[PDB]
Amino acid sequence: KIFKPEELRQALMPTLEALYRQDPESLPFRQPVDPQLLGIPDYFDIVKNPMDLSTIKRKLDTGQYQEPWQYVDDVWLMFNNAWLYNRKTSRVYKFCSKLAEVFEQEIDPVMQSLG
Repeated sequence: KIFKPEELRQALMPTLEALYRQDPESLPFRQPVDPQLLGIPDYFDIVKNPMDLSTIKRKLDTGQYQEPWQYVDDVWLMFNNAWLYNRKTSRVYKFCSKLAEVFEQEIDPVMQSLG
């Protein structure tokens, strides 16, 4: 099980695409949280390892995932950051849960075909 970077990218991209295509639910995740702009200075005290869809795309595009599970970990990291920081009935949390639902449905067959 060694992965050619461009094949790993071609296999995983559709799952990322499916997250981006969710409108409105992807919109808070399409770019990084900037706590200084938002005036939420407690954010990096709770979210130690920020992640968002733009960063995941960059990493997927520049060979930073050697194995499929590192991509999965980063998608879950984005979700878990939102779920820990935000109120359960908040738009961000509700939106996050939708992306998670989409990801769960998308990722499973893909991971089985990879290994």
